Amino acid sequence: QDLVPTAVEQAVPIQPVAGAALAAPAAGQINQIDPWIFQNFVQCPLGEFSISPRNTPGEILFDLALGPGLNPYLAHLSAMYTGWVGNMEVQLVLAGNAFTAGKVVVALVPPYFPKGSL
Amino acid sequence: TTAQITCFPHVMCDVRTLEPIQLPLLDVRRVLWHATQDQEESMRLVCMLYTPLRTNSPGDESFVVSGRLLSKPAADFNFVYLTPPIERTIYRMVDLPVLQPRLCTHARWPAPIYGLLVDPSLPSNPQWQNGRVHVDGTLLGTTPVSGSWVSCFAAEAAYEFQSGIGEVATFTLIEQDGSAYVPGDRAAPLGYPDFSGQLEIEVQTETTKKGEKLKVTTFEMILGPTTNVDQVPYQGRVYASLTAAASLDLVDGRVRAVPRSVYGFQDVVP
Amino acid sequence: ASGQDLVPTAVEQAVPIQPVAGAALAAPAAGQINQIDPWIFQNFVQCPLGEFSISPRNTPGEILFDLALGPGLNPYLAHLSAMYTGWVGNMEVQLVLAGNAFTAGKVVVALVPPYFPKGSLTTAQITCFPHVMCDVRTLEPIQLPLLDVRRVLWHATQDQEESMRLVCMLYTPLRTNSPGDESFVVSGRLLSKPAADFNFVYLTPPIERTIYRMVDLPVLQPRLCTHARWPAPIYGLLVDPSLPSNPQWQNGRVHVDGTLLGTTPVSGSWVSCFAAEAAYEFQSGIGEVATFTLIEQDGSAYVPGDRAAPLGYPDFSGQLEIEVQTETTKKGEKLKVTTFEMILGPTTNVDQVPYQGRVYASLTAAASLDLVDGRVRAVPRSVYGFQDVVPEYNDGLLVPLAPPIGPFLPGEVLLRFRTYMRQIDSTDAAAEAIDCALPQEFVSWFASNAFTVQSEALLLRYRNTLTGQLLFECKLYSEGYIALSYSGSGPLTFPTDGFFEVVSWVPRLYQLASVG
Amino acid sequence: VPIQPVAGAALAAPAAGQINQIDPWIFQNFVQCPLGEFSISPRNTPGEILFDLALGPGLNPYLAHLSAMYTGWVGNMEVQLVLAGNAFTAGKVVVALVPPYFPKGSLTTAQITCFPHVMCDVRTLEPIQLPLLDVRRVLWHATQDQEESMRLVCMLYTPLRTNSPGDESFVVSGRLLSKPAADFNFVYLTPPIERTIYRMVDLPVLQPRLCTHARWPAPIYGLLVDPSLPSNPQWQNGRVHVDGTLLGTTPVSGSWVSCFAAEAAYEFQSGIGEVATFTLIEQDGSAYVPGDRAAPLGYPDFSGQLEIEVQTETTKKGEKLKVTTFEMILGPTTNVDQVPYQGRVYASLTAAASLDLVDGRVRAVPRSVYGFQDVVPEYNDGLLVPLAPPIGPFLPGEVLLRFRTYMRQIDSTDAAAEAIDCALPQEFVSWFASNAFTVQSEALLLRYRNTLTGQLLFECKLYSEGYIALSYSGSGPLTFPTDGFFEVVSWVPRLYQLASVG
Repeated sequence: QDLVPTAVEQAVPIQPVAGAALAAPAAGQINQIDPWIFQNFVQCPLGEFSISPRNTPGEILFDLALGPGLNPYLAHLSAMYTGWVGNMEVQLVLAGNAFTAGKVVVALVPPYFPKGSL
Repeated sequence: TTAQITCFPHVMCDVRTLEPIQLPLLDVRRVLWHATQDQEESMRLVCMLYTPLRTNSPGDESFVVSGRLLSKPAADFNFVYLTPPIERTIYRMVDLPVLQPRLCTHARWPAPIYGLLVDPSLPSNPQWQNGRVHVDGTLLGTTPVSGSWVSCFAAEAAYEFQSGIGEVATFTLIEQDGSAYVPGDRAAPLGYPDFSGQLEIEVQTETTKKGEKLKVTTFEMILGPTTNVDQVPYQGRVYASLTAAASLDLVDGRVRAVPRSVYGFQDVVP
Repeated sequence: ASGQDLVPTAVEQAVPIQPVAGAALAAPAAGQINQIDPWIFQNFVQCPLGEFSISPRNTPGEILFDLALGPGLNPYLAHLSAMYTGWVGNMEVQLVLAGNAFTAGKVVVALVPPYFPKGSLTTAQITCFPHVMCDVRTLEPIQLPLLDVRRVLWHATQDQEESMRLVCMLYTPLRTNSPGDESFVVSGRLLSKPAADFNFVYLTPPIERTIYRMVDLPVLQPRLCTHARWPAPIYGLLVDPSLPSNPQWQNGRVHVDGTLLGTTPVSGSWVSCFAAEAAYEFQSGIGEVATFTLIEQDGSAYVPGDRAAPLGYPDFSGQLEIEVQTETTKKGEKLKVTTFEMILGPTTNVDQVPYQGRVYASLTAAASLDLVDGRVRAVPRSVYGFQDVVPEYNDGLLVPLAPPIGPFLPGEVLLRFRTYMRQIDSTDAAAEAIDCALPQEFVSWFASNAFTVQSEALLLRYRNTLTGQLLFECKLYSEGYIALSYSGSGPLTFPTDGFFEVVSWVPRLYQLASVG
Repeated sequence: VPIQPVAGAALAAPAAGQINQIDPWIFQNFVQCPLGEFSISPRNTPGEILFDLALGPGLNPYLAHLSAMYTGWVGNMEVQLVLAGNAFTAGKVVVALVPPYFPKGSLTTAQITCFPHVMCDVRTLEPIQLPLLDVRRVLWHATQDQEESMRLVCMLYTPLRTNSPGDESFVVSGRLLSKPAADFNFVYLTPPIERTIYRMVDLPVLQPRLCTHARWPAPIYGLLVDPSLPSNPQWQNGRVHVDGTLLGTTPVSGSWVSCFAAEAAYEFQSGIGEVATFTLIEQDGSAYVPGDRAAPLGYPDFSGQLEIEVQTETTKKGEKLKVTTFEMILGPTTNVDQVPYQGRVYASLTAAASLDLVDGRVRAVPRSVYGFQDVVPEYNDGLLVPLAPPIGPFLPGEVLLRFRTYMRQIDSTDAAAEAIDCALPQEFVSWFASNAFTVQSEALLLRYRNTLTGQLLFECKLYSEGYIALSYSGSGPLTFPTDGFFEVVSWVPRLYQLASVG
């Protein structure tokens, strides 16, 4: 048998993408930045969404970019440091108060995709 | 039934639950592989409401519980030949055309659509003949695939009487640039109308006794539920009359019957 | 060495370009692993483009095909590229050149780089690019690479490639040595496979609106279609070179990109009809008239910007009787249908312009009846003095029109879909014979799907679906008309039982087989 | 060709009972398939079906013959494609290898070369070897059921561009030659099967002058063809398929034709009188439910004034045996309400004194007409009716040959004014509806072969809608001597060019 467990721990597997190895020979500085920034989920400068029963059934709530304006420490470091590589992790906190019955799909869409309507 | 659903490999899912569940769907089949073009049967999922769900605070009328299905090919799925990608397949897409209901053809009468509508003031199970399809290549009823055949019928006219009680035609009802009509299981030709009442049809004719003119004769036709005499379009000989005082002759080879008006609209079967 | 050969059996001229190392670059970029299939490889398969027919009537500075490197070079990769974003490219492309030992001629391929202008590729630009010249007579399939030389890690599969191209130019034009009047138009079908290095980078959901998807025509019948110029079934598709084959007819034409040029609606009931706010003012002993301000046949109004008429105006000069609801004749014998004559015509008497609206209908009747104004809607009937020309829209002044059915090859006539509209004749005539370029079921198909056109023309097989086998082939140009190759005289009609299939996009300069 | 198989007989050898060898001599001949004979003319636009040949034992005569005593088969076939073209004729052609369960709706040129195909050429010298290995879905195919197997679809590609001489367009005629490989072997041996799906249609050795007509009860006197007569008639007697499914009013009997059985009624005599009402049933003791037959079986299908005999159980002045004239208007003249579709025909009795007749079950054989026309009779009041379709589309150089008989009639204007026409007479209708063959193609070649000399009089193709065509270019009548037994050759395809008739 295999016992095929249902209700598994949900995860998103893909790949590690760069390692800052593609952008290594053509950057000059490859600046490491402050290993304690990497260990705090900090509320991103755009953030702040709200779902509502009167909204629609199929709308886009928000559309986050990938960039140093997803972290106020990276937004403050990005005043200098004219380029950037690397990956992030986003944590979506909800306030549903245990009574609202919905479901919201959060999906990382690749670049150079038609921006019209999902 | 209620007991027989549990004798299978199954998962009972609470409706109030959080982060969702997992089912394997492994093909317990008798053949080697499965053709993706036919309709042979596979490892199916019957998903059955086991205990009835209730509600208290949305307990005024009801509360629908939406649910989605999301499936992945768990590590053993293969395709067992390679083929040109054809368009007309089984599992393609059922995309609808990107057009409004305005700038669109009506399917019951050759005139543009002037509105979507919802009418819960009548028994809403009508028996219409043209303008109803499946999501398939089949055309149940008298429906054309073209917007110009609807409420129209091609004919071999035969004009008889010399305008004493009017002049009476006989149409014989071929398919509109098709073939012989050969009455089968369609109830009418491919564009014959399914409403009722005195339908007025404008007819291209070949009126030449002495050569001065060529007309469109434009005469009426009884089509309702209770007709006067001999209204049979299933085998196909319809009689249409012109109120004429003096009738010169009509060369009668082949006409196409298009409408202009009704006198008394009953939205029942003809 | 398979057949008996007076022809060059082998071409291998060692195209001088360094082999690009794709797909080891964009593997750290994308966050996925994506093999394609090991059987989409090692299978040469015809691209949906580039089917090139070299002719003796071609100058040697003329291009046969210009293939941009992409997944639109197989049915497989153009099918998979509906899912993905991005790809990293290599191809092996085989030209299949044909023609007997009695032909001649060369043709240069050219791997022209991405950042080169898409203007003049003259005859003298063969030494500059990594090129292989190829004899037309050759027997083997000509294999040659098609690699990318790019500045990015992967090319996004929407309009973001700007990638490397194969340009073929006939370098010496096709003189034959046969002592006969035989058409040696060398028909070549090239065909490409992906290499052991092509892959896609990231996986997005299929949307079906994708560029370089398989174009298709609706499979109904050609006699099951509504005519896109008069509301009638198509009573015969035909060709006739005696008619003027550069016509200026407005309704019924559509770019297969999906744009409705002209006065063309998307429906078989919206075409050649009126809707207008009526006005019944004048009354004398010359009949009674109807001045009605035209609208867009719906709740909208007609503000004339560029459509030259409301969508669905009769673009043929005649004396057609519209019939209309006429809106409640006041007292007694209330018959609410009325046939108004209309001399639409070229600049007939006074102010019958449809470009601003307010065309003048009229009918001769002694009984001065009163008619309530309002949004009337008029269908046509029984044209008189029919002339298949453009009626003068802006009362003789110029008007922004659709361009005519344009550049034909000099042995090509357009397929015309032919019905027989109603008429009034003083003589005992017949067969008034209206003819459009497309039916309404192609116009409302192409306006709905909104395909992406790679090349200009696209071949159409025509197959009658009983005792079949290919009545004719024809390339539909991307302005809304089917052109055959009928270099004869007189109207040749085809049976209206044939599905219009599709083959591939070809250039403007494809040689079709002569029919007859 | 990219397929890469491993096994095709050892898979099904466990659940087979017994697998059976054939012999090592059938695996060594290339014997040609029944319907894969193509011809690439230069006036063929590319992208047309040359042949679509399945797998199966119906690709050799030997496998089709031996497969009637087994219960099924596995294994791989092999194909030698040969082409009759020397040099100076360029133009490729692709043999695509389409799988089972692929739909046949359209196959354009960008679709052929997308299978594991072989792109061969007209100019090739050696013949073309090609495997046809069965991609199963099951263990073994059965041999008494037609089954979705691998098909070999050939199509031309960069078409034939060659130099043609005067009045002979250079067709490149190609053939397929099938041979089973070492993987092919049948499974469990079931001896008794008489009628099979792989049997060949045979067309018996009865003379066309010794056979009964299928439209009128007379022996066939002539066998002629007329381009002046309409080449597309709509007959309702003598219509049949090669499948055995009848079409229209056609009985499997030479005695039932142009006759009908009914319940009579003899009512009216009041000064002009002389009428009878026949309620139709069926000619072998059955009922009549109006479906698709348009009439009862064997009803006379022509327009005229048919006089019919009858059996009368007359009380006075004679026994229960006297026949009479019974004029009956079959024609378009609807004086009385003629309707065989509801099964009620009306017949004027006799120029008689008043009346002495008794109703009963009668059967009305015909004897004479007044004026023959080759149009359909009015089956229901002049209204339409579910008919057998007209005789289908010919190749434009072909017209249907027809089998003359001669009615006896009343004319008083000219002698032998009419003659009666049919295709496939009643000894072929009763042949096809009793054997009930399984068809492969839509057409079927014949050779008209006279007995005591063996001279090939004509070749002719027998379409599967049940009519024999003949390529006669001309506009005049011509006959043929009625002493040649028809004999088949092969299931030729639809667009086949049989030679000529001089």
